[PDB]
Amino acid sequence: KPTITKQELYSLVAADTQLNKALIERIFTSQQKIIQNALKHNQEVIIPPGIKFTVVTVKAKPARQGHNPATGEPIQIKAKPEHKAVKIRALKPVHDMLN
Amino acid sequence: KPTITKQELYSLVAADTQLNKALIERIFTSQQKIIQNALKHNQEVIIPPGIKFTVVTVKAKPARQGHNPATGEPIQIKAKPEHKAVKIRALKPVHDMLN
Amino acid sequence: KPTITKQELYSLVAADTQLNKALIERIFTSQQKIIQNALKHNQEVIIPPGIKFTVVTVKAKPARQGHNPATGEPIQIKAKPEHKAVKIRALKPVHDMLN
Amino acid sequence: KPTITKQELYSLVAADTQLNKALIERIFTSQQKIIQNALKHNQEVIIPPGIKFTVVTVKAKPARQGHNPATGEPIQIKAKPEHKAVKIRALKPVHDMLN
Repeated sequence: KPTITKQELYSLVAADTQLNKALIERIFTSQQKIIQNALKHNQEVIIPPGIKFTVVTVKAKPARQGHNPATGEPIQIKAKPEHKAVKIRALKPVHDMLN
Repeated sequence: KPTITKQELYSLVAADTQLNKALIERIFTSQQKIIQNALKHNQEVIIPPGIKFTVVTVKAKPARQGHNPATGEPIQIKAKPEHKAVKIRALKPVHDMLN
Repeated sequence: KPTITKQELYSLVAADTQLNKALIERIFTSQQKIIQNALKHNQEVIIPPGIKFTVVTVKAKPARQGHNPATGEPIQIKAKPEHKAVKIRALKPVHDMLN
Repeated sequence: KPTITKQELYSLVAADTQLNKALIERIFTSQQKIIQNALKHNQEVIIPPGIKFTVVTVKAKPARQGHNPATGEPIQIKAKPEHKAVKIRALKPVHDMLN
């Protein structure tokens, strides 16, 4: 099929490695806790197959007022305060996967 | 009754003051030019029945995408350049006309 | 297909409601922030179609030592400290969906 | 040389002390029974070359699933009942035999 789902990936890894799928799932899944905990402390993380997680600051977006052009009625956008966001970047092994 | 236009206001003031409409208009035009000249010289002006004219500097604001809140229609709110604006404010004699 | 993915669900809702898929995605996705923020403060959350999120305490599991029965070599399990966990429960509308 | 068995120890002590092996065994058996009786009366005992015998109460521990860490094989670690146990501890004269 065009898309390998996470569950399909766990079965493929299980077959390739001759390991129980539950163990494979546990392993790839244990990464989430490490990554989320690290990013909450502004600690970056590199995971296989070569992806870097960082935290970036998103600048605040002020509130705006406008109008529906067809009806004339006012519309509003609330201010969006500055906040942290997760960024991921492919490292060289992923960038070069097609070679 | 329909909205009182500027032309109807001239006629109603002429009738109340026993002056010709043409004279009333000349007097309001004089007032208009005197307000405009004050604002252009960064000077504030208060007119009866209680309205304050000021000039303010408006900071730039970026474009943001809004929506018709009833329908989900996307509505662009264009960016707003930094600029000088005429601002009017109702003073208490105007605010209280309905009491 | 046997499984409707999240993305497939967004397209189905978009067609049914005659709304842009990006808007549908934004709506169903905005729930995550509300739920995660609430649960981190031990605030429970009920979301459509009728699912209740709560926080439960998992009791600590002590460290254990054992042995591989075939080789005799020691194996160890680290202690797992008591922690909070997310619980979800179906409410009556979901429980009754097949009726 | 091979591990010194209890039987070889008797022979080596007999030779070192110029006593018959049968007498040496009777003496070690007396010591065994005296240690056992002390422990059964909740009494601690120290023997040369420096080993302390105590009785402890061991709290119950639940079953937990382990793994062969090299292969991923699941290995059950059975629950452990609350019980009384004989515990031996090497005192410094034993710990230091290699210095």
